Amino acid sequence: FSCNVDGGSSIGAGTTSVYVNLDPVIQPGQNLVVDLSQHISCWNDYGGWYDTDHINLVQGSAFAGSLQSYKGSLYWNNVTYPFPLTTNTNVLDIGDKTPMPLPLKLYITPVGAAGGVVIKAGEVIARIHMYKIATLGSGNPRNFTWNIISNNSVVMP
Ligand SMILES: OC[C@H]1O[C@@H](Oc2cccc3cccnc23)[C@H](O)[C@@H](O)[C@H]1O
Repeated sequence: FSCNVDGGSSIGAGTTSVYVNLDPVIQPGQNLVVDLSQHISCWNDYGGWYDTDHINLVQGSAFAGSLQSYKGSLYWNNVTYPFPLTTNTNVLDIGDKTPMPLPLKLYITPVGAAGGVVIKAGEVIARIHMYKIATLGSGNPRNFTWNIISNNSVVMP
């Protein structure tokens, strides 16, 4: 099982930065939508539904310390969960070698945010843990973390 970010080199485990554009201005009452399907794709390394991969997101995935007061939702594979995640998500099954963009969106509601710059460019905004286990043998389980990083400032007036 492998993934990539923005069409880059293959990743089999570990932590990877995922850079995203955010609305540069956020009004109170509004949320930020982060569509991670635009960045992260994964695939089965054999294809043909031979040793199918089973992927889910993991309890504990959260905003990153500075933004832990924030509220959110996490859409994954037909279900929208409260974020930070308090349980493991449903399983997505990956059997084709053709990359599948992850069906993954984060909705962010800044809470307790003070005026001016609320998110910095280069700031890790959320850490999403993803778990993989396949079908044959032990399943060769692997952990991924997606460190979601803003490409730009976000300001609130
Ligand atoms: O995705 C289908 C399977 O891929 C297996 O890994 C690979 C198989 C074949 C070629 C690969 C090339 C690079 C990385 N891995 C590869 C995993 O060992 C198994 O656990 C399951 O994930």
